[PDB]
Amino acid sequence: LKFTTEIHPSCVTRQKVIGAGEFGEVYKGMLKTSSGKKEVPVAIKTLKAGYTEKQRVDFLGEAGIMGQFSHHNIIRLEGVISKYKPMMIITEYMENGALDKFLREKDGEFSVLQLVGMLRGIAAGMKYLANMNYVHRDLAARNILVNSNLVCKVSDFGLPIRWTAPEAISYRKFTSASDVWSFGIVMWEVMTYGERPYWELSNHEVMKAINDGFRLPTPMDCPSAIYQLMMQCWQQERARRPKFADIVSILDKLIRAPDSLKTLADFDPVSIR
Ligand SMILES: Cc1cccc(Cl)c1NC(=O)c1cnc(Nc2cccc(C(=O)NCC(C)(C)CN)c2)s1
Repeated sequence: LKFTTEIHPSCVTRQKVIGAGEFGEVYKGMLKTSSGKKEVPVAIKTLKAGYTEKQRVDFLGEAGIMGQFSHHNIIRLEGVISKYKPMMIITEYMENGALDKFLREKDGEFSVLQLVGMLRGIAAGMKYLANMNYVHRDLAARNILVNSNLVCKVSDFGLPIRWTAPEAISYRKFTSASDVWSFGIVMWEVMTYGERPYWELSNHEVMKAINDGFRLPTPMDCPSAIYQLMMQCWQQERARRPKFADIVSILDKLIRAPDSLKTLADFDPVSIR
């Protein structure tokens, strides 16, 4: 297993709170590295006093998982503070935060090519994860982070019906192929600027629609090839779904011949006459 750096508390400064929970908080801060020669912005997640053994195992387990990975589209672990309390996980700082929230605050502002490029990055991260024999099980735009350069990184590895493939819902059969289903939902989240999958439907109503063969309709301004790809991610029979390598390849081919993205899937209308 790859080595997780134990960071000395004197090397970490917390500057601003960016989120809080029952278990602890997430801060923006700075990390001194390379034995004082380098300083980088970081995110810092804490586990505050009173945490249980299960909470510790999950908390440091996520750091141990993250530390195994070295990929452009996976959040980088700087290290952990475990010898002192409160314990901390320290990652690179992603300036634009969670992808779903980011897109909802930037509705309509990106090009189709930019959105497809975000999906290519997420797909490359997922291909890496799956190849490393990791199943994410909770892939959703809320677990993707975005930096100032619009690079998207798979970010939350702690482990939600409407992102989950039918065989994972009904049989707990979580695999890379059920992650591919989830990726298809993420494609829809991105192309809609963070719409809620299935809108007002309840979890039971989503299960009803999907098992009857219903699938999410096309986003507005969505290339036909992109809608076709997310539909293939939602094949009921998992063996018929693309592998992440197929997804990355298809997205690459579309980006390299961008006029291919100008053929749009029909956005089915509300009658205004
Ligand atoms: C530290 C850590 C441990 C385990 C797992 C992970 Cl993924 C992390 N790292 C992080 O959670 C984060 C890394 N980068 C983050 N950036 C972030 C998250 C949420 C909000 C913002 C942010 O600054 N958003 C802009 C707004 C609009 C909220 C104004 N500040 C930025 S959060």
